[PDB]
Amino acid sequence: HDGRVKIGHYVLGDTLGVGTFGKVKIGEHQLTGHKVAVKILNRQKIRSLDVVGKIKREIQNLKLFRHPHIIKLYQVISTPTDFFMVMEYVSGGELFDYICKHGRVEEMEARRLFQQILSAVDYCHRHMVVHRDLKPENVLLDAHMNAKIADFGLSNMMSDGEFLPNYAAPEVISGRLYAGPEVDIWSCGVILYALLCGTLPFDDEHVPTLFKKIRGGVFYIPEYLNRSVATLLMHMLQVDPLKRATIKDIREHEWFKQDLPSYLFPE
Ligand SMILES: c1cc(-c2cnn3cc(-c4ccc(OCCN5CCCCC5)cc4)cnc23)ccn1
Repeated sequence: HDGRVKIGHYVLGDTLGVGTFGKVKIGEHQLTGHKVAVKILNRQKIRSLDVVGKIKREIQNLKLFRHPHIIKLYQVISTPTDFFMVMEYVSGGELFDYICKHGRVEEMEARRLFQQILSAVDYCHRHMVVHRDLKPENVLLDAHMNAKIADFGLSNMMSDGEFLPNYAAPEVISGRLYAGPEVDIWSCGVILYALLCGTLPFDDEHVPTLFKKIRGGVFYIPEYLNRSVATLLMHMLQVDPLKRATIKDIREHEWFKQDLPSYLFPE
């Protein structure tokens, strides 16, 4: 365009996010104008931290992902200085920004979106070569108001969005040994809570109250929230990882199972 901003059949445009190993830009197919999200991974930075083998395993794994609520990877072009991962672009932006701008979602809508998000999470638990911790900010919305999660491993490029940072599951901030899948449940309870209440369940610019609040596990349940969904939020936000719901427990909860497509949880 103005310069060397074309790669393959694509033209690169504005930066949407920055990550450890590079950045993600909006792109467009040069013949059709169709938008894509191009993660550009800086291979010298990869060599620097000596994670060449892990990056390649992750890219190879992600090439084969196929799930209706995970951003697709269309193509990978590698050059001596970068890998370009041409990915699906989704127009709705990030779920938390949406909620922030429009406030809470109606309950049925919260449940639709929640069932899509947890199916994608479960698929990642099953397929990521290495488990890494879900990042709530990676949950995005497509043009049809459906959830789409952007990959959140080493090549995660998800960077910022709005206003209302210090935030993690109880056992993580207490500096205890922990298991990724259990912390992911807690993070999904924070996502469900924000869809239903239009706020985070622990809010607090004072980073000690916040943390005490988190390990304390005290959260507000608005009057309009029913009790069948209140029990789910409580079992997902259990401070004690050994007491916290698993994905199977969520699957059997009455509020969740309502009107749930089977192809979302095969087995
Ligand atoms: C990281 C990010 C992505 C990615 C794919 N699509 N995509 C889309 C966006 C995006 C981000 C912000 C957007 O803003 C839309 C405008 N509104 C206004 C504010 C409230 C909701 C959003 C729209 C789209 C961001 N990242 C991605 C893909 C892979 N890795």
